[PDB]
Amino acid sequence: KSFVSSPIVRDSTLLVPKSLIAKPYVLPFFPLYATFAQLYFEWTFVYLGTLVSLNILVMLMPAWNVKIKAKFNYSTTKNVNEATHILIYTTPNNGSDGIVEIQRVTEAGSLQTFFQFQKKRFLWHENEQVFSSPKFLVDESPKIGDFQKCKGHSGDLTHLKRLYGENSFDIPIPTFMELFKEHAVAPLFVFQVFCVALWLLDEFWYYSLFNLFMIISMEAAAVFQRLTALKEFRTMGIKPYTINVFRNKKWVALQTNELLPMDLVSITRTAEESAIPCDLILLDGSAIVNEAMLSGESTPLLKESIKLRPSEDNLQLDGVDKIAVLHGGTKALQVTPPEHKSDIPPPPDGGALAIVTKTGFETSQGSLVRVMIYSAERVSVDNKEALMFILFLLIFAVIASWYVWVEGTKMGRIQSKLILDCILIITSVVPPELPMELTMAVNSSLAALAKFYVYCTEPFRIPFAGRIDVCCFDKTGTLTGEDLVFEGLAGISADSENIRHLYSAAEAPESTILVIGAAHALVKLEDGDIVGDPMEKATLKAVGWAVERKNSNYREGTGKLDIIRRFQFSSALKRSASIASHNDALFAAVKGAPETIRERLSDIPKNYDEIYKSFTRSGSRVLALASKSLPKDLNRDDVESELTFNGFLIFHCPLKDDAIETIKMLNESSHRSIMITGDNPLTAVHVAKEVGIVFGETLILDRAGKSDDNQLLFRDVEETVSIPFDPSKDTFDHSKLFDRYDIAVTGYALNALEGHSQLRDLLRHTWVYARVSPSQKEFLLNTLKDMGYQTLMCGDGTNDVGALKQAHVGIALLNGTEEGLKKLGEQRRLEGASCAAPFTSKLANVSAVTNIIRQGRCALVNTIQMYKILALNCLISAYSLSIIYMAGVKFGDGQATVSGLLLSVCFLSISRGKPLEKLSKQRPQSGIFNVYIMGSILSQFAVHIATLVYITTEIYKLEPREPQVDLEKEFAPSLLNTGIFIIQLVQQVSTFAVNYQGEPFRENIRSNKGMYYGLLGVTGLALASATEFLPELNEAMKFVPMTDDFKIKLTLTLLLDFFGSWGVEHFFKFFFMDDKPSDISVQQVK
Repeated sequence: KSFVSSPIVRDSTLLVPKSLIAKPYVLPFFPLYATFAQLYFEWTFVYLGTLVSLNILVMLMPAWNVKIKAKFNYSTTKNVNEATHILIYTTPNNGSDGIVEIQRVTEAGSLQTFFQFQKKRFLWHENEQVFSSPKFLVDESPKIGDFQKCKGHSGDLTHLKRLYGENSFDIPIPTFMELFKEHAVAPLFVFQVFCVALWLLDEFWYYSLFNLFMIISMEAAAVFQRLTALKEFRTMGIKPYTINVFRNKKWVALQTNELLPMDLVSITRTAEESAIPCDLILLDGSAIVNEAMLSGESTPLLKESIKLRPSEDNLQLDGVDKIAVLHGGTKALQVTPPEHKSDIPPPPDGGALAIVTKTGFETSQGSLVRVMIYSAERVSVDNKEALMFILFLLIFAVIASWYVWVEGTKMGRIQSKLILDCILIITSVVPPELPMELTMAVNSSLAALAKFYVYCTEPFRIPFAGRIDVCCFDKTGTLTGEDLVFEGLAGISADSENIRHLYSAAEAPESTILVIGAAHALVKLEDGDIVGDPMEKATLKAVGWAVERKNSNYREGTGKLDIIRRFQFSSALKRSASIASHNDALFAAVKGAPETIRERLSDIPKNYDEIYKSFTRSGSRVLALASKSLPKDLNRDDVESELTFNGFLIFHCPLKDDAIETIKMLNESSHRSIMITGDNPLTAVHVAKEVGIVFGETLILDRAGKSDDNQLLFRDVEETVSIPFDPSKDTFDHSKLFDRYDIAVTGYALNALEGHSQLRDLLRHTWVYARVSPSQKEFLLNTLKDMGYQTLMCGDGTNDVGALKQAHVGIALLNGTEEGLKKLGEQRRLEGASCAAPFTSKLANVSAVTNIIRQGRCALVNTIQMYKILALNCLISAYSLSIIYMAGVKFGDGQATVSGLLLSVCFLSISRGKPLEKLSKQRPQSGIFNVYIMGSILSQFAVHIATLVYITTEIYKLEPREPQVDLEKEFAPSLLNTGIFIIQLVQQVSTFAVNYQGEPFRENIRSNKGMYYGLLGVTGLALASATEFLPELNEAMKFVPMTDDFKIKLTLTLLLDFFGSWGVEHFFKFFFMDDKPSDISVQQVK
């Protein structure tokens, strides 16, 4: 019948609305009301009370769960035309279930049934009888000829407008009332309002009023906090602006909204605070886009046309054909008009023609925004632990309420009013803010992080960051700042009597300087700027060349030079080549890694291999330069056929000034830090030894000989020792290899060992991985996760975006300056991004890792202390209320209100705290149920109940109460009320002061004054009340004057209970707080 085919949906059934008569909360209750009215025409009023309660609960139940709603309100049907609602069962990894409405409208004489789920359109395909999301031509089966033969949309495009929709983000911000209406129905708020209604029924007016006002204030604050974020998500959408669109074989200006797939557009220089409308593929022309917003890189790429590729044979691969794609949201710096004529007339503006591919939420940035908004997963997805913890307290509640009921029946009290006290106790045991504690902790931590420019895309990853066991770094862009300092040319001396002989500048032969000036990818814009790789800019400034607006680069003091044609640079077969021209003749230069350049030129120098390894061993990074004279548009293998050596480029990459200290702190903080990079092993080992990852000597695993025989050779950085190894036959020796050298593994040795039995034993002792392909990083992270070690990878992001999402927590360290961000913030205030990794840091410093780890640790430990404090306060309050209600006494209004205020004063201050700068070796354990929490809670509760029972025995000894007939609980001054109230108010503060978090994680209690002074003031008030130091206070609060002997017992008992609780909590914390670190985070070498 009816179905939905999409990766989001799992199952679906149609619905139809049911009349109000047949609803489950209207008809079945009228017979019960009639029976109650007949029986009525004391003990019967509780029956009407519970009947109204059950009715309102049945009426509120459909809003809590969606399946209950679908079963109550609607009845399932299997006819697609008649149904006016539909239910969607989501895939367990995408959002949650929901009910969505089916809409109908007639177009072109035929009705089209469509709805919208998670801002993802659907339609009704008559032949398949199944709702299906609209499918774009690019994804399923692209053909490169189809994009060329297209001539844009023509005619009346109403069906396309219905199928694809408007090309804009659609996030509606609801009004405050609409959001508060939903927040009110929530189970927590309903339970809290019911708890307040009970206190109203028990003749507590001011207490209930204050509590209700506080609840309403908290809900209003939460709604404002949600609305501000919903408004923040709106600014990511681009502002509509005019572009030219090809329709009806003529250029007409349409806004950004009225865009559809397979529509021709003309892109020009992007304006201020604007971006590219939607995902496009170039059809003709060129552009220099700036991917800083989507990719998070500074170097602006160079995009080329697709017209040159043949149309019939080739397919649109989105691989080698990635230079033609323009992602949405990026800015275009310079665009060039089409050179030759085509079937379509040239655009009125000098912009480049391009084809739209994806519109709306289905582009990359749109998909990311949708995933962030709807399919986001909240913290503590399981949520079973909080409910189990609440059931524990409810068991204790029932144990106390049974005794309350038995004693109330024994002392002659009325049962009709005693059931109300039983319900009060049971409902006062349960804390409402218990399950929603981790969310508030994570939100506070996210705010404190965003104060440090460390913005967070996915919040639930924060508790993962608290206890991380292995953190993986990257060499370039992360541990090395990209400000290269040119050192000097080398290897140009044919004699070369000295290996390390360097020519600074203005001394090499003209060939070397011509080559280093010709082969580069820089370009000057029409406005006038220099854009490119900063290493090339630094090199070009050091040698003294100058690039003009035209590709010609001259004025270097040696002549005039121009670039005729250039070749792209790729990771595979890595090198850059270009063909230039000099006033005498024409030549061709090439610049690439030395290992690949050596196998190209004919005349091999004698000191090549020696000098390359010598300069690579100590920090420096080398590049080779070669040229060939070319006599007078051709392929790439002819220009690079044979070459002539011209020298080396020696770049000394300096470390970030903040790397050594952060790595030292991470090493001494019970974390293991390993390096994963793509550079050659010598430079990687040198950087790892200078930073502090490897201490002693190091070994390098690599191929033995040029033959692909898969034989790995252990070899030191120098030629001092060489150990032969065989992956098929031999095996790793622990004492001979792992105990002494802390080896480093090359990607080739990791590939050849794929399938060995001791791979998982090898991956425990290595700290440095070099020459790993972007695919093997995912394998390494997956293996580290499989062994049971949580991972934290911090890299630049643009090179390996898929690897960051694999680790438990990933960070992308962008490039920026503190003064730049300060000026930007000042400009934004006067006026009033990576988006690819989970966590982003706008600043280039490395301390973001330490910052996020510390914040996660603090969030975890704050959650723990809030659990303990809430549970203990609830139990204490419950048992104090029980001890009171056993007899006829009860609190008044002023006493309970003052108790509430004096506890809220401490609740305010206890959230504040400043984390210690240095991390600690003790990692906090996650989970509610463990020896520490349960032991501490139960034993502190034992001490508190011992104190309470002793003082109650003493008070009953002082004044005896006799069983009276038909007692009614009423407030009158008596010794029992005084004693129990002072004990309650002192013991809650005692728990607040004992269960505060220790120094090692965040801070000591004494350091912060906001809590110290509050606790001292409340304890001073309580001690002046207990000792009768100010008779005006006792008289004003209705406290009976106590005997001289009883005050001593009260004061000493409280002062001893505090010490007992402190001692027990300190013992449990000293013995069961920190979990043991793993076997990999140890420090030892021989």
